Amino acid sequence: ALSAQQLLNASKIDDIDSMMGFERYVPPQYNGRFDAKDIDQIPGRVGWLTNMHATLVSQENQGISGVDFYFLDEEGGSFKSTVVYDPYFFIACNDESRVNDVEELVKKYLESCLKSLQIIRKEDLTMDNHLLGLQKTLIKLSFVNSNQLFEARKLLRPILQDNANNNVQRNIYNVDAKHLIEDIREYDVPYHVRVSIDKDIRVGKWYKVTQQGFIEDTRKIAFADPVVMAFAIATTKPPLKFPDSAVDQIMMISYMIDGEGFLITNREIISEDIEDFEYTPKPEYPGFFTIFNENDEVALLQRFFEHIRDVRPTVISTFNGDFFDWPFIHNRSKIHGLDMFDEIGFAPDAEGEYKSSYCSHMDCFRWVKRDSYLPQGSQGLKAVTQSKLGYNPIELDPELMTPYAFEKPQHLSEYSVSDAVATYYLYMKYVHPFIFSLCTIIPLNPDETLRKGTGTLCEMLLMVQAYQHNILLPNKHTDPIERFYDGHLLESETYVGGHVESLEAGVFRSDLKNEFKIDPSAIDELLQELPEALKFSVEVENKSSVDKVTNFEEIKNQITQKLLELKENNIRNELPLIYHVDVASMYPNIMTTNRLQPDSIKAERDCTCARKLKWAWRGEFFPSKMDEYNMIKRALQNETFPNKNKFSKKKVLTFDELSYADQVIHIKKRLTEYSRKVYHRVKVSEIVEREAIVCQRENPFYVDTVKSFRDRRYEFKGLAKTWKGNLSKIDPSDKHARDEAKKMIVLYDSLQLAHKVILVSFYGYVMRKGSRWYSMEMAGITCLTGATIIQMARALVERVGRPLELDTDGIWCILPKSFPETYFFTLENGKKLYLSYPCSMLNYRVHQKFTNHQYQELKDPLNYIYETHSENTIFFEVDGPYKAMILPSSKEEGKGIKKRYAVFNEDGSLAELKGFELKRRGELQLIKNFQSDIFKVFLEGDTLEGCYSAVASVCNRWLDVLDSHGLMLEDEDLVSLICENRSMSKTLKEYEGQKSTSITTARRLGDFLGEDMVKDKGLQCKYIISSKPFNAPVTERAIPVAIFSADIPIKRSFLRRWTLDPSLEDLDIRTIIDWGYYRERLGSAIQKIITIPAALQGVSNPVPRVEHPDWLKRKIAT
DNA sequence: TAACCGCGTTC
DNA sequence: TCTAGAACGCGGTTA
Ligand SMILES: O=c1ccn([C@@H]2O[C@H](COP(=O)(O)OP(=O)(O)OP(=O)(O)O)[C@@H](O)[C@H]2O)c(=O)[nH]1
Ligand SMILES: [Ca+2]
Ligand SMILES: [Ca+2]
Repeated sequence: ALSAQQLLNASKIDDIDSMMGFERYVPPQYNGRFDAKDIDQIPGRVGWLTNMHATLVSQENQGISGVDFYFLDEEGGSFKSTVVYDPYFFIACNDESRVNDVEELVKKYLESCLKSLQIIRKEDLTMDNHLLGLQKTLIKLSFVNSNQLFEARKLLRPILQDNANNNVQRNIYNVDAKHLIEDIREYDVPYHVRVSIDKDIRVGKWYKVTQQGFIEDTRKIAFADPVVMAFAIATTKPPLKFPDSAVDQIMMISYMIDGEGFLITNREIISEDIEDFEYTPKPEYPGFFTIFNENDEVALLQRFFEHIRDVRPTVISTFNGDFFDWPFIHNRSKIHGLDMFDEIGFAPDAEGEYKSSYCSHMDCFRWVKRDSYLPQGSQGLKAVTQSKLGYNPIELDPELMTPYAFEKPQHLSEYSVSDAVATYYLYMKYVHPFIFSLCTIIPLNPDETLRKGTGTLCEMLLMVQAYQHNILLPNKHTDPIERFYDGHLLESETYVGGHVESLEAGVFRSDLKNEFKIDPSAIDELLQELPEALKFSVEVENKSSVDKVTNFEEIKNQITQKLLELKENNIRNELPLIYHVDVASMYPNIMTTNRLQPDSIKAERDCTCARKLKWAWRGEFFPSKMDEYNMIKRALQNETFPNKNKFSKKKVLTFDELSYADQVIHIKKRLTEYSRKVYHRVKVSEIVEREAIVCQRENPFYVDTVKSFRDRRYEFKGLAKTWKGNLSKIDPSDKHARDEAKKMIVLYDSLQLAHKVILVSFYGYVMRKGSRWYSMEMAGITCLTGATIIQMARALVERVGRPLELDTDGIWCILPKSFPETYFFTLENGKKLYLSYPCSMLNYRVHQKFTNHQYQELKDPLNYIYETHSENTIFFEVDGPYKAMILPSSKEEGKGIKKRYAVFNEDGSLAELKGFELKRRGELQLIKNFQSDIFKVFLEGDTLEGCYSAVASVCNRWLDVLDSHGLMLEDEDLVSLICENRSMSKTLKEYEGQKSTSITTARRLGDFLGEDMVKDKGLQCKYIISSKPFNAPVTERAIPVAIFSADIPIKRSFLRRWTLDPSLEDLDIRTIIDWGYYRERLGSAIQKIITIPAALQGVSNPVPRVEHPDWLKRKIAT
């Protein structure tokens, strides 16, 4: 009977919408049609589609499912329109010769909730002979609304459950319509996604609502201009503690409406009225802020709600507003007897996010986490503003925010508006164009397009294609509760992913010679391949004819000469070329090249239409054999287990009464212990080579969806490379032009990077839980192929140069300056073709060794005729040459360090900085600052020994800081440097049984500040390591730095018990710090970045105060 | 020592 | 309910 609540919400939403200018519009009647050819003559209204929501409508007894669509018109007004559409799923049969039987069974069995029945045909990619036109026969079950559809699923669950079970026991001497139901299908499609897909409607497009439906107005090009408001709030706060919406009250609310700034103040907390002021952190971001000082907090909550009602925003944007700002304003509204939904139409949703019917809530944080590609350390509003808006916003320590309401109130106003300027323009520059454009192709509304996982976005895109090609959707994948290998229970199953190598360490610089030993057979091969490789660079890499180039031979001769010189002088000590090569969209292009897609992976049971590809399976299993497993369970059955507290009338249940999941949880725990006793090992690992069949004839709907999105991405990655090149030839004097070029660059890279995460997710999606297109084989094939390609490239670079570091699809290397480099073909059109020889020599080899010659495509669909061709879309790309590269080395002999290095441009600026602490969220501030100081110094010096000598100067300076027990440092700089901040992904309660510095810090912080400091997840534990108790585990000597900001009685009490020293009177933070700990951690960074690499390049220890690992001293001593 | 865990990276 | 993947570094505990 839940329809009541739903039908109620519909009326509430209807009146809220009408208050905000969204009245239900019904188009005039029209007999005939010009069928979208002359829309101007069909009566109705034109609007820009800005939102959509599933609703329930009435006849105008049960509700009628429909979708509301919210439009902005061309006359400055708004309106909504409603489409009704019967929900439906399918029933499949195990014998299509009796489909009519099931029809009469379900017609009567589901008669309580069924509206209509119908037999339809779709294409099943899991059905034999489906490539010849055979189709699966199905019964389409339609309903008046989604509640009825659900009742049908409930009534149908037994039939499917019993049929999977065996038959009952009647006349054992004897030797049906229910068992004809094999499965239900397409039952879990969100209703509004279903309407968007079946009706081809998309938010962000222009339509004309007519009686015969929405007609797309392909003439309108640009988006409408929705009213857009972004807001932030500031609240009071107990010292060292978190805001409490039950106690703490809202001090101010700053916001921005279409570029106008406003600030509301609670004068009961703000010491004085605020005057209108301007914060324009850069000319591109204006900000004139009008003030609304109000008497009490309630007055502030009521002006905000009224201002919102007046301006009518169809977009409201925040930064983490879903889990801080909105629930604060909501609780403060409740306390003061105010109802947020009746005032502004906003309320929490089933996930606790704050949503509205007429207005999308665009929480910019969600874009940052999903689409920005920023490291976690740079995902705060400050770091984002620096990266994406190009300026430093106002920063105020939060402990100073409550008092500065009284002492320095205008300052606290400026910070408040600073967060509002940054949020508004972050939205309009980055989030608004991306999300509203993405809605034009993905069938979600703006709120869901912003928030859903990128694997789900992929699934949305894939479902559109499958529907439009009349392909029946597979049900969501479900992996089994137990898997077995060679009789062992498996703990983990996966494939071998990317191939990573650390090959050299140390400093490499464009002005410092290096020794190269060049393989003469390599130059022989390159010389043999050269005429065709250059023909490949022209014809394939540049889509042009060799007949229209006019300097082919001159380039062939010039390249050949340098090659022949390298073959005669194999040994050389020259200046290096620090180059990088990476395959563009490697896994997508491997997939599209090999025509990889989950429906294409066949067993011997079905199906040269077949291309065999190899992958590497890796399993992790217990060493226990099934004999031991069966024993462990039986024991568990004889034991007794507690019960869920429904009633607690029965307070014990047997093992076999536990859910199958909870059963194996106990089996798993018990089995780990048995293996540790009888085997002394818990998990065993094994890799197996596997070969899968990839049909090259399968319906390529998945492969083609990937191609489309890759090409969609390539647009922006190419505009990015264009505008980057423009900025190369803008006169340094022309500031405005250079500023505009850079702005274009940062936008297009952001757009290409946001498309990147969806693109790569088309690969991850085949391994995602709940995937409608799951295939481990396809993922494992993708990876092994990529490992084979990059290792082929490494083999060649090895023989003509020195590869430095290698990761999945990319190689950093140095090559002799004398190696053939960059050339420019010339055409009769006067145009030039770029050529980088090191890129093309690889690409000609990739296309020689990894092209799919068995690619097949339907040429004549009516007669089912296929035409085979060759396909290869895999290409390395080149960037460089660079001024410097710095690769660290491990403290452990023979090992490398992967995924960490610094790279510098010729202009001296940082090109890349991968992996290091400096960039990761948290870590120990000292190591962060030391790293930031050291990397630029590697460019100084005139020789390899002087470069290291210069860096060494910075080290010994940093060492003096800690050898002096922090005496050379003021207190402010001391707390910052020696602190370490770590994050707790869950709450402390869920870490029970584990020891960590974050765990210890959380516990101590809870005892001192109360339990309410642990209640939530994501807690930031800021600690220092104390000297005492001496020789104790570091996890036991971890003090939260908040104690040092507490009252002396508190400080001594906790510091005494934390150090196990009840005589402690001396609370100076300097005396508590375990300086030998930090001295060793700083020293450990120094070895890996400076001293041990220097040794590997034959340079005596530049920092003698950091002693070499014993193994190195021995090797040094030969 | 080697296995193993939580976090946050590079792909 | 909703949910892209594997390989790796590093401080830290534990067999
Ligand atoms: O977030 C990510 C990044 C990378 N990857 C995986 O790493 C592979 C190589 O990582 P890359 O960063 O090189 O990505 P890419 O080749 O797809 O894109 P561009 O170089 O053109 O910028 C990708 O093909 C993908 O499979 C992910 O799965 N997820
Ligand atoms: Ca790249
Ligand atoms: Ca790549």
